[PDB]
Amino acid sequence: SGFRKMAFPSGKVEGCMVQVTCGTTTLNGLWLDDVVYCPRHVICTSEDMLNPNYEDLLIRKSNHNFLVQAGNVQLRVIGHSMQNCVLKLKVDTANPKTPKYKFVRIQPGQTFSVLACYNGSPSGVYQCAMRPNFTIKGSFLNGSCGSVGFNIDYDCVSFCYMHHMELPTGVHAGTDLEGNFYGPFVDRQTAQAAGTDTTITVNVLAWLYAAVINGDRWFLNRFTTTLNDFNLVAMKYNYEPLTQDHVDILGPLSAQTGIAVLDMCASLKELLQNGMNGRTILGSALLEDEFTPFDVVRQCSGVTFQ
Amino acid sequence: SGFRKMAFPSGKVEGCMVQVTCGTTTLNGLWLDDVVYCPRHVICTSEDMLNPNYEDLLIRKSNHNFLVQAGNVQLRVIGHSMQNCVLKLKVDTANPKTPKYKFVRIQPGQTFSVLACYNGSPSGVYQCAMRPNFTIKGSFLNGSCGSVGFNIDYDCVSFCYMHHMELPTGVHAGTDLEGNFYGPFVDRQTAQAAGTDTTITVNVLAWLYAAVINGDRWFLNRFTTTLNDFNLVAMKYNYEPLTQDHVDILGPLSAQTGIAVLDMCASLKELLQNGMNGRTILGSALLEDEFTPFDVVRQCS
Ligand SMILES: [Cl-]
Ligand code: NA
Repeated sequence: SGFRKMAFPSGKVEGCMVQVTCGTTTLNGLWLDDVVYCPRHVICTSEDMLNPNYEDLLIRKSNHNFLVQAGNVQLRVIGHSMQNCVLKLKVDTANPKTPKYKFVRIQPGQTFSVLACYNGSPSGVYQCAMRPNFTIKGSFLNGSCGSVGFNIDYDCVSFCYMHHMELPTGVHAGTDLEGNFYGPFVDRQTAQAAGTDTTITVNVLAWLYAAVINGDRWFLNRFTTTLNDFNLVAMKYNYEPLTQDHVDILGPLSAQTGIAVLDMCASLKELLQNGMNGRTILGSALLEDEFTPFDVVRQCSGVTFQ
Repeated sequence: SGFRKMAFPSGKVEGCMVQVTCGTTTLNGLWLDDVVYCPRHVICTSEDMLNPNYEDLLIRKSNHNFLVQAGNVQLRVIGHSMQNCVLKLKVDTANPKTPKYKFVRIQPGQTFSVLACYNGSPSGVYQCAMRPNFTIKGSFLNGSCGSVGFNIDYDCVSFCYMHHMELPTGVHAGTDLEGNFYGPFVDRQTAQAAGTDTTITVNVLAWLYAAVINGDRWFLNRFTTTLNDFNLVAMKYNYEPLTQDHVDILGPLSAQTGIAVLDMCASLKELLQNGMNGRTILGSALLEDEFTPFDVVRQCS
């Protein structure tokens, strides 16, 4: 029992973190096989930030303009190329600690672990979700650019996020490992702002099922709802629409607990109406939305505490 | 910016986790140098656990009663002994991945990272605190015994917790790596319960400082207080007494933010007395107490 924000063990990613320096700028890179991946804005100087032309900035660089440091070892750069907003530096040494890995682009609502790094050295690990507005609510200080997000289901590291920048509200924007931003954001320091964010409804429902699995039912009620009536209510609280895909995804948790998905929807509607009246759910006084259905199955017992 | 519950990177510990089997019981062990550490209750049957004589059960056991598996490699057990509630299995091979490490017993209110493991395989990492009642609010399923908690200082891992049991309220109890329990608990199937818990005041204050550093200021007020007056309030609300040492430890955050600890205590005093008024602090509707002053400084600075 218990329920925690649970990250993946970070060691497989720790062994891939390096420091990349260009000019006066230092940030983190990801060393897989003989390639180091990092944000292309490492090649920007002070002036360059408003309207950089990365093609023009990059053509002026030689391989030896890139300093890559793996712990105490200088790695020799022997080639470079840009893919979208990621710089790829070919180095003369394949990383002997390279895990089994793949690159995946995720959808809003998906979760992942972040290994926050500074100067190529890992500092801490935490869980994040891709918000509906394509930002993440990270914890990142100056120098964290190039830190990555990942999952490790079944001994393979799926890299899904590389950190590029902070927006004015203090949330974070970045790319997949092919260098394509999540959301409409760009690696320019022109004014940009996260949209109005919303609550990830399918994840709240998953976490309510987690609460039932762990033995608590106080928030259920005798009612049900249609999917459309649920969405009409939930959107008034700035919840994301629940789709039939989401309903299908929740099937296994519904089966394990014996609570129909639309009956859990009725419970959620009532929680939004009533609050918790001084109670908590899995240790929280608010409805939590950064655990996915898959996360709940990963962490919770397959046997409900009835 | 931002503020997250954050664990230490777990790689140095992942390289130390192994599977230990005795009879039909499988759990996790910690492999450092040429010794594997695990809960001594690995040697017990379910019958034994009602009233185990660990001395007698262990003298019955021999090296060949233990199967230690590091990934796919079997480690040969060449000795065995007990230290308090921890079993020590000498193996013929020193762990080449052994980090610089110490065994450190922590105090209530201090935090640590937990590497949750099953069948010797790391599964997840999370952060938690030693509660004032010496339990931890972990997340553990059957097979997690022997999972460890730790902190890192530079390159040195300070191991502070090994997981032994779940209590009836679903919180968890265990030992330091020398086998000494945290809290008034024993490794036998007998009636046991978590005592009434209290909130870790110095950590709540630390988290209020973190909230200020991150731009959450609505709870600040013009008032200050004294230790004596605040501690009468803390007692009322089942908060741990605030000591002068706690005030001193918070000094840095006091200097950085301009809110003296007794100034922030006046905020906390008011939050206890009046509630949050529908507002949140750092995205929480509760007062969070599992961030230490060190944790805040490390993450914010
Ligand atoms: Cl996805
Ligand atoms: Na004040």
